[PDB]
Amino acid sequence: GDFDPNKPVVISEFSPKEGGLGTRMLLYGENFGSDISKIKVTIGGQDSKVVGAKGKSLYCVVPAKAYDGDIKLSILNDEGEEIANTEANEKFVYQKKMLVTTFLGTMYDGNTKYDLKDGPFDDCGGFGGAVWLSFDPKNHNHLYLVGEQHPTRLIDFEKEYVSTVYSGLSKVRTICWTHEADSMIITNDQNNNDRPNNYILTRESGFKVITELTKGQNCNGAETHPINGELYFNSWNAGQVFRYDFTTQETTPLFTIQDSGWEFHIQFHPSGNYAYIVVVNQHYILRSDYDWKTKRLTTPYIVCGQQGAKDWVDGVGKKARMHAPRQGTFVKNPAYKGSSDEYDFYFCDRENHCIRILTPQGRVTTFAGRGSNGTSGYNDGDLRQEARFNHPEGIVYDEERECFFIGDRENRRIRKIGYEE
Amino acid sequence: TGDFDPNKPVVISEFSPKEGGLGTRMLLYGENFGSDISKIKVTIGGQDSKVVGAKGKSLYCVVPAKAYDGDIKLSILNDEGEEIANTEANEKFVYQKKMLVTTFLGTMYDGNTKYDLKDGPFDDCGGFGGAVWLSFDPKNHNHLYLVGEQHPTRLIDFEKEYVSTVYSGLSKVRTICWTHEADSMIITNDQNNNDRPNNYILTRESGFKVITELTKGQNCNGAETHPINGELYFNSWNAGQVFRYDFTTQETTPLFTIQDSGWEFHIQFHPSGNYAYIVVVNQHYILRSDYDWKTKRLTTPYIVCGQQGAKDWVDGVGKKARMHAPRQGTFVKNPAYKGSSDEYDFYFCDRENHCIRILTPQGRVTTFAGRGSNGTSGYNDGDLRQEARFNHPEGIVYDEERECFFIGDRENRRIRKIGYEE
Ligand SMILES: [Cl-]
Ligand SMILES: [Cl-]
Repeated sequence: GDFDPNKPVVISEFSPKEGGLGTRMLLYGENFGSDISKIKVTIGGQDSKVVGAKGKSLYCVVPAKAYDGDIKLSILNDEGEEIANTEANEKFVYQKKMLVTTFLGTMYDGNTKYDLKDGPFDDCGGFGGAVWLSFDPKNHNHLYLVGEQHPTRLIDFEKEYVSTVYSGLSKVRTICWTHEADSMIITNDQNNNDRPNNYILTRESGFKVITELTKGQNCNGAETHPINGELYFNSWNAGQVFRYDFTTQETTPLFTIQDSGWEFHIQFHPSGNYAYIVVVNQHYILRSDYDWKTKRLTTPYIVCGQQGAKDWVDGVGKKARMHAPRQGTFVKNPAYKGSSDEYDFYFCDRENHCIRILTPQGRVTTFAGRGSNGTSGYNDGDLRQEARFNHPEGIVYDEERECFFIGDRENRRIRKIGYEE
Repeated sequence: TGDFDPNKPVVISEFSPKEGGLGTRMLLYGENFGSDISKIKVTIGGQDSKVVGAKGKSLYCVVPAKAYDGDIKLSILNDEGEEIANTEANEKFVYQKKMLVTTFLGTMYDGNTKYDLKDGPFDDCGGFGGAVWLSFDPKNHNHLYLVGEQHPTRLIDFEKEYVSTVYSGLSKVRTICWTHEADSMIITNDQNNNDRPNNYILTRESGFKVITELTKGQNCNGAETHPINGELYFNSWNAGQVFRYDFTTQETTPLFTIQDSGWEFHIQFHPSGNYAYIVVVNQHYILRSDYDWKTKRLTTPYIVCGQQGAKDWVDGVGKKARMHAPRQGTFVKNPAYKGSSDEYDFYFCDRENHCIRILTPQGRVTTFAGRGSNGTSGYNDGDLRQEARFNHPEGIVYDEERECFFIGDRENRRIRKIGYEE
């Protein structure tokens, strides 16, 4: 069918009635012509690419942001001017999905270069490192990050500004908070047993006065109990767990995990009933139940992965495989409402370039990454089909903003995972 | 064999199922339980668990309410009920909480035949004459208002745990709605004189106690404001006419007729304000009226569910579903609809079916609660579908902060609650 300029253009029906981004829509009607270049379809105020035209029908692809679902069609001349227009009587029903996007940071010269600077959200350069992410418990607009040899920085959502908190520490691994949040605990990984492993930054000083809390070699992270407030940290040498009491300033060695050279961090469940022990250099996770009577973590047991087996394998418990797991985050799952454990554990699998999910029952799945048929890279979009990370390290779930923030190391950016906006 | 031996140990070897909740029939395996049910005491999560069978090497018990910890203890007793042997299971039972119907407020006396109409604390406020429409104060989530037809407009104050009377005297109060700024409460009166008021305004400045007439009109079955643009929509039963009132110009515009004469209905807007449900109380069906954002008006309605004039109790899609005297509804955010155009379900009272129904955005009607205990009307708390009963439920509100439903259960003179086990 050829377009007739002296005849009206009409939409009789469209299908499917429902869908979202990338849905292949079929539009029935009259006098569309068969030249794709002279047809303009707008869905929800957004341009929709026409992929087929047969005079009485046309195919188009539902674009991103087409939320209103209002369908407009125009027939154009060679110069792109509208010569006929029509509108559908019914609106298309748009279902939003989750996407990986770039929240903060940028690189320039075809993503080969980046600048280390303070500045607004739109002009703050690139992040040297974001290995651990933590919100201020007293201010949900303040998101802190540590970057190993790179500075400790602040992402302020209220002012839309990125600033430097503290510079100079050789290898900052974690951030945790005292029960009253009057202090920030910064953990430094260094080989001298007479030099500090844990530092404190006080709130009253604007986190400018730094204090040595404990001394110790090769500490890969520290974490406070969310109810009783005591600090747990390690030493890589024998893979020993230490308990520090803030009131008595006493350190107690607890158990050893397994063998020498055990690089791990401890992450408590929000109830404080247990912690996951994430062994970064041995590619497996353990669970350590909390003894409320002794106010101590107890002998842990393997929950998933296999000690020393680097791979990407989804499955239950010991059948699962990972490669360099980093920070995790406890996420409230509405499907678990009423159960003993209402949370899933989402974590960065750094050398698998993806985000994994560990359920309370020990099942490991992949949430995001490894899209576009590869592993490492820099790609936004569909969580499993398109999205790619390059050594994701830090991660935090934002319950108020209903999204994830990820420290994507080689891409020098803070990535976001949330529903399209 | 199968008899308890006082000189041998009592132990638990295993139990099944490993998971369940309230009323789960558990099977315990072990040694030396005996076969006398009266001398066996099982405790699950610190709560007494009734033993229903005992065969020496096995027993049956029922998981009680509040057994959340799942720790299992067993004791063998003597004739006087004292513990003579004690054991414990190595594993904890995994308890999954469920929703229950409970009585939140109000009471009746003399075998639920009489009730007192009085102001008082939550524990001693008598019974409710009526709670046909429930509405939270948008500026104070501790203040829950109710209207009761011929009975007074009352306040349920969660902060003070007190029930008070706000206004008395109106013949048939149907609905409550609020001005966009919530400086005023709109109270709708159903009366036959066209020269007498249908809509009253209660100022916040007076604690919602001083009244003023807003509009005049006969047989109005309810009014509702647009949640974004703030204009008022109300009806007239006579021709089933919808009217639009603009607060700034004080101009009433007749909009559209639903169908035929004697159409008793209320209008309830979706939280987005993109559409409203038109609930036809005396014709047992619901319509949807899309909002035209350009003209700032509701438009020509279309049937969403139920069959005009066909009274019944039938779960189903669209016109295959049946109801009998639907009353107030409440929009509840469903986490399963995250990202979709409509994220809410519509829960409503089906007065003469004595239950709570759910209308999904796709037009499916199901039953949420009521009609338990092999009956329809009654007064029973517990399991939503197996035990719970209502008697002419009318008002309903979902409390997002307290994560529960509050229901105006007319003949039971109580405010019922639907929430998870606590
Ligand atoms: Cl892929
Ligand atoms: Cl039943």
